[PDB]
Order: sequence, then C-alpha cells, then structure tokens
Amino acid sequence: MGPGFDFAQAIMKKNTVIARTEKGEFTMLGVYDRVAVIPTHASVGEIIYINDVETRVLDACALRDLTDTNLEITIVKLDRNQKFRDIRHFLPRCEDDYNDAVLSVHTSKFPNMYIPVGQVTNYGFLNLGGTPTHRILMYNFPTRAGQCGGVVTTTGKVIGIHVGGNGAQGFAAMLLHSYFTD
Ligand SMILES: CCC(=O)Nc1ccc(C)cc1O
Repeated sequence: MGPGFDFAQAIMKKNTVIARTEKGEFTMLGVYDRVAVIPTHASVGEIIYINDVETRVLDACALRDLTDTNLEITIVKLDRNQKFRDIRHFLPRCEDDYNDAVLSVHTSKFPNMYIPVGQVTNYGFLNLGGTPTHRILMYNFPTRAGQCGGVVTTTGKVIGIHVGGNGAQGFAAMLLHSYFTD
C-alpha cells in the first residue's frame, strides 16, 4: 500500500522459502548463497523440507552471544541447487530501535501476509518460553502462532525474524550484518 510494504514485498518475493521441520512450517529468510535463517525453536536437523522438497542441511548453527545467552537465530546452509539474492547490505550493523516496521509471513496457513506493526523497541532481555534470550526487538501487535520466522523490515533494512509473542506484544530476534561475514 506504501513504501514500507514495497520493500517488504521485494524481500518476500526473492529472499523467502517455506521451511518445514518436525516442529512445523516456518517463513525462512535466505540471506546470501545457500545460507538462510530460522528461529532456533524450529529444531533444524540433518534434513529439512524447502518448498516441499527434501533438502540436506550442510551446516546449522544456533547462535548465542558471548555471555553464552540464546539469540534464537539458527543459521542454516542448505544443499540447494540455487543461490539467494545477496541481501547482506540491508542488514543493520548495530542494535537499534526503529520506526514504522512491517512483519511479512509466507506459509501454507498465511500466504502473502503483511502486518504494519509500527514502532520497534530494542527490548533486549526476554524470558522466551522459559529460555533467557538477548537482542530482542518488541512491537505492540498481537501476533499469533504461524508467524514465527516472519521477516521484520523497515524501508531499506531487514532488521529481525519473529520468534514469539505474549498475546499483546510480538518479539523478533535481531539480524546483524556481523552474523553473515564470509
Ligand atoms: C517444547 C520444546 C521447547 O523447548 N520449547 C522452547 C521454548 C522456548 C524456546 C526459546 C525454545 C524452545 O524450543
């Protein structure tokens, strides 16, 4: 409907796949080459389904900060025959607050879904399902089951992936440029 939705659509149409694990279907953001991200609670194993195709996982790493605190991001390298568009230049370098974000989801349950969530706070620490988690973004939208892995964007930046909610607020794990240096 406007330039926020425009940037979000451009990311969804080229840089997402539907990932299926034993824990469900998730929006999965492709970042560069065969490297993507997914919430760590997806419990990625040695095999994953990508757009309903059986795919070997070449590597998977559940990220933690240097205090050995969960970040809820798993980086996955897929044995796929095609590379993602390189979007690392859209990733923020530092922890920040944001205005006017969009949360975008693409699954069998919620195809072509876009939500204007408004202001995003650098919330920091969250007890996420009992697990102490750092680098959490918060937005005041009543997000639901089915939105995990959703992409959080502003105009020109890809800032996080949706990892939870409390019925009134939604929570995303930050993406930082430093997670994807090669
Ligand atoms: C029910 C399985 C379980 O451990 N759930 C769970 C809760 C919180 C987080 C952060 C990850 C999770 O995997």
